[PDB]
Amino acid sequence: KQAFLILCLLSAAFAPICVGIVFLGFTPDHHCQSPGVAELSQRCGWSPAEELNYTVPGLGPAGEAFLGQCRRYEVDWNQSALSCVDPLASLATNRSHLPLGPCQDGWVYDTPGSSIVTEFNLVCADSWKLDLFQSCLNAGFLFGSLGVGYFADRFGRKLCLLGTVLVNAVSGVLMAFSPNYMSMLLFRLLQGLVSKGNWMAGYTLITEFVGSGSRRTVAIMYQMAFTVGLVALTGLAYALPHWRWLQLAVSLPTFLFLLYYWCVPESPRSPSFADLFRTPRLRKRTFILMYLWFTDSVLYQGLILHMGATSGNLYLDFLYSALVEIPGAFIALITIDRVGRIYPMAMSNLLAGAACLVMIFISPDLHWLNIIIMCVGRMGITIAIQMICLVNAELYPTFVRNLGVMVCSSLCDIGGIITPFIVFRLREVWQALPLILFAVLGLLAAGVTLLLP
Ligand SMILES: COc1ccc([C@@H]2Sc3ccccc3N(CCN(C)C)C(=O)[C@@H]2OC(C)=O)cc1
Repeated sequence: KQAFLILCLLSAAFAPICVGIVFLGFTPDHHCQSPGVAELSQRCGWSPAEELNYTVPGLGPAGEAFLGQCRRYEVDWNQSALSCVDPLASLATNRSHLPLGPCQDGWVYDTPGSSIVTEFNLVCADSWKLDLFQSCLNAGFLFGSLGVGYFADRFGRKLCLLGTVLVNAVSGVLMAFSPNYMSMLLFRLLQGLVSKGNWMAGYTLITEFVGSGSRRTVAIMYQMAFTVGLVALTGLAYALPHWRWLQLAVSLPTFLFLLYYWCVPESPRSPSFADLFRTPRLRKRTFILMYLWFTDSVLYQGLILHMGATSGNLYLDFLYSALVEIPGAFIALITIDRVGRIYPMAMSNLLAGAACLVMIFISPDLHWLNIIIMCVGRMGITIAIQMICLVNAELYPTFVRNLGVMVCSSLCDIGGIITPFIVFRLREVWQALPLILFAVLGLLAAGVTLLLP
């Protein structure tokens, strides 16, 4: 067999594109850059933990990290009258009376590597642009979920697949060379236009190469290829501390695999949209399936982004959480053939919602319990997604199955568009608000799931 390994490699290469923002876009601690502070520190011998205390504005009640991240004291540090023990005491009687200003002179990031945030200065006022990086990719997924069918209708299937692979590889390689943010967003959108199209085309091909009597195992293996790709992305991210190097090391393997994938012997081998709603039972099924797809995509992406934004040891937490899918995949494989798909999916959704709810009250120092809860939630959502990827095949007849899959999977992309703004922006108002929303969505999805036959 040759198609199996190469198609699993193709599926594994989709993971760094989808969840790569966790390592390409990490946000280190930062503060306003102020000239003259370096020379004063050299004169006074200030350690980094001492300079970060003397100059950068301190934390207020309940944290309030904004005053240090986006503001600075407008004081002429060049004056020699400043005391080496404490320069702020010679300025004014009260520290709160000193003038305040934005980071006009730049930023200082406490990290040896770099990311898009550290290079394009997507912090404070510009910090809302980081969500746009994922939103553009999800918009590309949404557009490719509808344009790829027409493209493959007007063009040869294998040639269209080859063209999409080539375009994806070229776009991924080109992104690492972007000189500014707008061009990078253009390449991100172009890559997202073809990434999900390639994934679905590979799914269809791998389900065609094996008869309908064994599609489950094939689909589960294709899914676990994504977990293998996540593990490889974690390894590469640990090895390479800069985002351009990681982008090259991610995109290049696909292009080189294209050089080896010229031709293989097994390669060359109307329903109406209104029909889904004219009948009450099918309308109910379509509504429930759309809601479940949206909720599961929101929960999965939100959990990964929250882990990326809040975990204190990102590499090990990502490595642990990624490995839990494989036991989840095996659990799903055992469960489907024995006790059906409805109850297991409902229980997985309930477990995910409960895990989201419990995680709110955990103190920050209990990292060993927080990671266990995160792993449980990830296993729950993984099992739920595995179940829902197979239930759709039964409720829809072959006459309208492909249209139903295309329609239902389109809401996942809208959820992907909405999700970054929920995770990143609502966290400003209250750190527990995204967790509350995720818990509510998970519990509601668990409740509604019982209605499916
Ligand atoms: C009918 O066949 C399909 C297959 C896959 C999907 C999307 S593709 C996607 C895009 C971005 C992030 C994750 C995913 N994964 C992969 C999940 N991993 C555990 C493998 C899904 O399963 C998505 O569906 C969801 C979210 O429920 C839709 C329809």
